[PDB]
Amino acid sequence: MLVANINGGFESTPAGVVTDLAEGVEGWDLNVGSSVTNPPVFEVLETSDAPEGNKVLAVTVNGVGNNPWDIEATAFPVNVRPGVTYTYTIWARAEQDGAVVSFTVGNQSFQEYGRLHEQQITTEWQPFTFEFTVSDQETVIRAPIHFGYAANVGNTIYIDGLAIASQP
Repeated sequence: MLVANINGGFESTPAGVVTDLAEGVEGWDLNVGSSVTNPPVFEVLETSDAPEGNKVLAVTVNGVGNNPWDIEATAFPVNVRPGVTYTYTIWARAEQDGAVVSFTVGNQSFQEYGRLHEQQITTEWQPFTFEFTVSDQETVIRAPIHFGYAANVGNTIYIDGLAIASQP
């Protein structure tokens, strides 16, 4: 069953620590700015507890910066349709409860459609979703997930489930 978001949950990604977030997970790309004063850990893990499939991105956040955008993991590429409405669902889970993460969507024009960031996360997988439709005419989009906050510090954040598809 194809879909808009590809490997948005590291499902088609083989476990193994990442060496280049930009060219690590095809469904998920990461990017750190000078704000990241501390080096975060980007690595994929395979667990049966995974929310979607059995692969996720286990990150070890432990040191925020002077900006609310130190570690950022976006998902892409995604495929949508002009006029049709798509769905957005994702699952977050950190080794320790009390972790915050941000999951938003937007195309290359920065045009964001859905928006759900600034939320606490338990030590398990939380199913968060919503509905939206191509605002303008972007056949491809990507949900930029934010990371690098004190509420997510001293805790490993595992992300998996970022998928974009409509319902029958």
